[PDB]
Amino acid sequence: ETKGGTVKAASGFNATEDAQVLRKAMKGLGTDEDAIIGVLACRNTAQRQEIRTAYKSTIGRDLLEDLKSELSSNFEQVILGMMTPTVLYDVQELRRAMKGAGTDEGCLIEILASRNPEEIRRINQTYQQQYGRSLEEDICSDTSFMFQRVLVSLTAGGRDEGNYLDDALVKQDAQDLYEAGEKRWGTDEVKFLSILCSRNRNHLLHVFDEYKRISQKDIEQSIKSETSGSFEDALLAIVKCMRNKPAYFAERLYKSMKGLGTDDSTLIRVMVSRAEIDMLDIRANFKRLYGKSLYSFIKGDTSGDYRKVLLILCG
Amino acid sequence: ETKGGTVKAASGFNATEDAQVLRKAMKGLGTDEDAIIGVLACRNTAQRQEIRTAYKSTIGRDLLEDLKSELSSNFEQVILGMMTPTVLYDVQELRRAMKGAGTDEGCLIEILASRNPEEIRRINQTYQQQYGRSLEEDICSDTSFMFQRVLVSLTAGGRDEGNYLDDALVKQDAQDLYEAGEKRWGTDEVKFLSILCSRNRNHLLHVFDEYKRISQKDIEQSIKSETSGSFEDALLAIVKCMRNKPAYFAERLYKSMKGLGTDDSTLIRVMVSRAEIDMLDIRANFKRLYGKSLYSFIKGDTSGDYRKVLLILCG
Ligand code: NA
Ligand code: NA
Ligand code: NA
Ligand code: NA
Repeated sequence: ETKGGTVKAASGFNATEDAQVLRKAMKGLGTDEDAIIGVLACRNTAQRQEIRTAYKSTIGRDLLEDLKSELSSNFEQVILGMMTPTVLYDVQELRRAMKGAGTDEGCLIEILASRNPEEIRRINQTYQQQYGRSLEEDICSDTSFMFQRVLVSLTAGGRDEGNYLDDALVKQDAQDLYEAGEKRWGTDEVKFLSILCSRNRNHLLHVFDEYKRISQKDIEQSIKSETSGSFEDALLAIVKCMRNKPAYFAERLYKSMKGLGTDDSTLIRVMVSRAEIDMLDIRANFKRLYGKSLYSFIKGDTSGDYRKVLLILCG
Repeated sequence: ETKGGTVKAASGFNATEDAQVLRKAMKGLGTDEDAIIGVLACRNTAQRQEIRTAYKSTIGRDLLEDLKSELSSNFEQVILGMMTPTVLYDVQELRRAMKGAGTDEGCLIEILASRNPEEIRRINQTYQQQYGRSLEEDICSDTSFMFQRVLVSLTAGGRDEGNYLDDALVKQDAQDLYEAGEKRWGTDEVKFLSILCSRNRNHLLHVFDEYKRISQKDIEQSIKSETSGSFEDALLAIVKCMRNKPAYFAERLYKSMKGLGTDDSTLIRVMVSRAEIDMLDIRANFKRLYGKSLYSFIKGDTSGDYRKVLLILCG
């Protein structure tokens, strides 16, 4: 296959025996990590929830608690992320990004620029239920000025939906972005915020093309020269997710691994969250952009059982 | 007229009185820029040298020094470029392109792809005499890998000259370019370098046509997809100068002015260096390519005495 996810529903699914295999893998000194991977990375997220249920009822134990106790470090993080329902995983990642003194702005941007409208609503509902604060409120206490405004707009949605295309308004929006940045002293960043957070995807694709026609620059090139900081990063992520969301994630993956070190938090979250959606597309775009396979990047930059499970999520 | 240069030798040429007019234009507070333009833009480069001689002997002053002291910014640059002998102007532009930490690769390409063999030899001789380094040596210290190799080949000449046309070798060169790029994994860039820097103009025109016949793509289209960076830009400039040098300069002019900003360095160098050679052809090709006049581009993108003198060089 060449598009869609890498992890699919397993055939012959037997949740009671999967639970047995996982218990045997952990019981006693030592762990059979290959069995844990060979079951869980070959079940989709829905099926992993059925295994959690069957493990409680037939093992009389808590599968997430046992996995947490038995596994450590990056391997634990991937397996626990894989075990978590989609909405709650995003909720937990947003909370972790804001918990305590720091802020993981890159995570906030990645999730809030890339999730679809219904996903965003579910995240808001579950975050508030779980923590007793709204996501918007936590974003406002962790961010300021224009960056706060873009993230709050992304949480509120309200972007025009659907695809109707008014050629005259496309032209005026492109002219207005040109006049708000490149053509003027300073940048009217509210105009950037307004157009990029309010227009529907189809309109914006047409605005980007027109912007290039009238300025000789890609809109990303003008966002980079005209804005800075986390606000710039947020605008770029919105543009990239509009143009080609799999290539946005391919870039996140490349930047998490290229050069010194690995940003494991980002590598893990992207691999877990996109495995069932568009990982095949992400792979194809990664190879197009970087002329190396995603598989070979993971293989070359990680090790151990962590590596083995990421390579299966990659396919 | 419709071909050749825009600036011609003036009739009634009186170098002593031209020198007087230029001195009066500058003497004292203020400058009569219209008189400076009205003399110098209406004399050819040879005649401007006779005015320099007459200014020393009858004014007892140095005309280039006075013009430098009195004029500023882009207007100064055009007037001083106009005052400089052809070979030395190219020499000074190549030196400026490499002086200090940066490199103006676009200037290196523009001059070295477009000048004729005897011009290139004169540039090499004068550059070494003036600076005590060879042009080749400075190009090698400022450029690397295949880009260095193409620029050094252009400086050495040695391209086959004349026009004899062997149909069988035309065919084999087109096949070899196809097999060295589009038909294969990777690109054999030495083969591109070899054919584009070694064959004579007439042969190459026949190779380009054949390349299109066998690949369905223009050679520029394959150079763009198969090569990158300054090496790509160099190959394209060589192809364009072989096909139609006035259209090459028309394109340089368009790109210097279209969209945000103006690349004054390129605009000035092209207007000064081509005024007496092929500016009428450049104008005709600019209009064909871009469906606007060159005059109207200059008028719309520059101002002041700078604009007035460029509009006269344009005709
Ligand atoms: Na925080
Ligand atoms: Na600006
Ligand atoms: Na240099
Ligand atoms: Na190739």
